[PDB]
Amino acid sequence: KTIIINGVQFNTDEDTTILKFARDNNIDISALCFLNNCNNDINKCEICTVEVEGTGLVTACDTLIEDGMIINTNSDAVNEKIKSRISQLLDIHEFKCGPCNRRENCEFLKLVIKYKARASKPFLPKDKTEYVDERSKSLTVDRTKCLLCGRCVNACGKNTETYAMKFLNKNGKTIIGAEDEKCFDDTNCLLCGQCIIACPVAALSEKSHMDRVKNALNAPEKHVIVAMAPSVRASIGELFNMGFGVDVTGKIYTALRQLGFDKIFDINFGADMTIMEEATELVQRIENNGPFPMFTSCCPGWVRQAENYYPELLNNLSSAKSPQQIFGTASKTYYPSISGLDPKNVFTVTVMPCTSKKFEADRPQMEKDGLRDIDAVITTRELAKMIKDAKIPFAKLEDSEADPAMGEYSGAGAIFGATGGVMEAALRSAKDFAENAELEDIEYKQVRGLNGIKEAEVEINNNKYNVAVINGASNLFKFMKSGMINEKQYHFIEVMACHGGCVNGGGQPHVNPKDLEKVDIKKVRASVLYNQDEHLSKRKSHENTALVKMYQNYFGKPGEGRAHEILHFKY
Ligand code: SF4
Ligand code: SF4
Ligand code: SF4
Ligand code: SF4
Ligand code: FES
Ligand SMILES: [Mg+2]
Ligand SMILES: [Mg+2]
Ligand SMILES: [Mg+2]
Repeated sequence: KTIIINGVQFNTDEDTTILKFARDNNIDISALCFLNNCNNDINKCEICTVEVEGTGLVTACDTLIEDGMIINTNSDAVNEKIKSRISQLLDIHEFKCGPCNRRENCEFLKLVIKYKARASKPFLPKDKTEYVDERSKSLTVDRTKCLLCGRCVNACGKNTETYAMKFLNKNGKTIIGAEDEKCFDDTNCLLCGQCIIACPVAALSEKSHMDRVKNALNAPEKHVIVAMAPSVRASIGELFNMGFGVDVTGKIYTALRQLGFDKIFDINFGADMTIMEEATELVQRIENNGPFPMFTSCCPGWVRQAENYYPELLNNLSSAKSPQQIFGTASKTYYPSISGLDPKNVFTVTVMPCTSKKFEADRPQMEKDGLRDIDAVITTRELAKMIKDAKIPFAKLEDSEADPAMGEYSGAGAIFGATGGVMEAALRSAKDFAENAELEDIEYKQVRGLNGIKEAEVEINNNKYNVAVINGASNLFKFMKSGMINEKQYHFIEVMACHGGCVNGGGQPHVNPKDLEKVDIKKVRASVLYNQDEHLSKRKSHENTALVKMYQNYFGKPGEGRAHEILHFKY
C-alpha cells in the first residue's frame, strides 16, 4: 500500500486504521470515543475526523488504510468539524472545572483547549438531582459531565462481559446507567469500576468516603487506623508527576502521618493473614481429598460475579476473609488487646485501588459486636486528593516506616496486587504446610503475567494438583462457558475481576490513552510489587514475625477454632 498523509508518502503492508497508522508515525490525530480498540459505533464522536481525497471527511479511528489514500489531518474543513463536535458537547456539559474532580487530568478539557471550542449555549443545570446518582456504595454518576462517548459501556463489555453499564432512553434523552436505571448495586454489576477508568471526564467516579475519613480523623475520641493495599505503593506516584513504576511505599507512610492518621498499618499484613487462613484451608481440603475446586474469595468484584451468575460456586469459595476484611476484623479484636484502645473508638480506614472494596466493607454482616471490620475505604485517587488538599509535598517527603504490629509484611503479601499474586503467595505457604518443610524454590512464574487464563500443575506431597488463575471477569465467563473448567479436576482457582489484578483496579489513577500507548501500565505497576518480593528477607506469609506473634498470642491455630470463627466469612 502507498498512503499519503499530510503530503508525506508511506509504503506499508500493514492492515490497520488511519488513526493507528498515523500515531505509529507521529502524526497527530485527536480521538475521544476511541479506546480499548473500539469506538462508539452509534453516535460516533467524530473527533478523529480526517479528510480523504475523493471521499471527504471520515473517522480515522475506524477507517482502514487503503492503497491510494491521500489523507489530510489538519485542513480547515477537518478542524471546523472537530471544533463543531466539541462545541456541541459543551452544549450538554456543565463546564465548571474549578471544583471538578478531573480538573488536572481531563481529556475533554484538553480537547476544548486544543480546538478553542465554546458552547453555543452554556449548560447550567438547576436540578442535578436529575443528573446525579449516588445510591451505590461504590460508583457515582454525574450526567452533567457525560459526553455519551460510550467508553464505559465498551469497557464494561470488554472487561466484564456483563454490560451492566448501558445506554438507556429516558423520555427521548439518551443516558448511560444500569439496567432499568436501577442502582448499580441492585444489578449484576460487579462494582469493579472499569467503567470509571475508561471515562475521559468526571462523569463516573467512586462513591466518596473522604468525609467519613475526615470526620473520623477530627473526632477527638476516634483512633484512626489506616492501611493501604499492595497496589497503592506502585501507583499513587503517577498523580504527583513522578512517572510510572515508582515505589513510593515510604512516602505514603509519611504522608499518612501528616494527614493525622493515628496508626499506620498495611493491608499486606492482612494479605499474609488471608494466606495463613487460605493456605491452611487448601491443605485441609487436600487432606480430606475435597471439596474441589477451592476458589479465592479476596476480590469482591469476583464475589459479586459469583453471586450474580454462578451462585453454585459460593460454597466453593475459601471462607478466609479478604486481606481488607481480615485485617479489619483483627483491628477491632487483636489490636485493642495489644494497645488498650476501646474497640468502639477504633476507626479502620483502608486505601484501595478498588471501588468494589467499598461495597465489601459495607456488607451488613462484615462486623462483629456492632463494630464494623472496616469503617471507610478510599481509593488511590481519593488519597491523592486528600494529600493535595492538605498541601503535602509528596514527591519531596522522606521515607518512614509502618507501625509494625499490623504493618509488617512478607514478599508473598506484597505481590497480591498482580494477577497470579494470591496464587503464588498461597502456594508458597500451602507447600510448606502440607510437606512440613521450609522449601527454597518459591517462585511460581507460570501463574504470572497478563494471559487471560493461566494454569499450572503443582506437586504437593507426592500428588499433582491443578491450579488456575483467571485474570479478568470476562475470562471467568470464558473459563466457565467454554467448559475449560471441565477439562481436568481443578483444586485451587484464583479469580480477579480486573485484568492485570488489582494494579489495574477501578480506583486507580486515570492514565491518558496516549500514555497507555507508551507504557504497559499493568506490567509496570506489578513490577514494583515483584521487585519488593525479590528484596524482602521474608517471602512467605507464615514467616511474617508480627503475624506469627499475633497468632501465637491471640488467634491460635489458623483455619480452626477461634481463627475460623473470627477471621472467616461464608456467602
Ligand atoms: S469533566 Fe473535564 S471539562 Fe468537564 S468540568 Fe470537569 S474538568 Fe472541566
Ligand atoms: S460516563 Fe464517561 S465514558 Fe460513559 S458515556 Fe459518559 S462520558 Fe463517556
Ligand atoms: S462497575 Fe464493572 S461491571 Fe459495573 S458497570 Fe462498571 S465496568 Fe461494568
Ligand atoms: S481485581 Fe482488585 S481492584 Fe479489581 S475488583 Fe477485584 S479486588 Fe477490586
Ligand atoms: S474517536 Fe473516532 S469516532 Fe470517536
Ligand atoms: Mg467501531
Ligand atoms: Mg484524630
Ligand atoms: Mg475454612
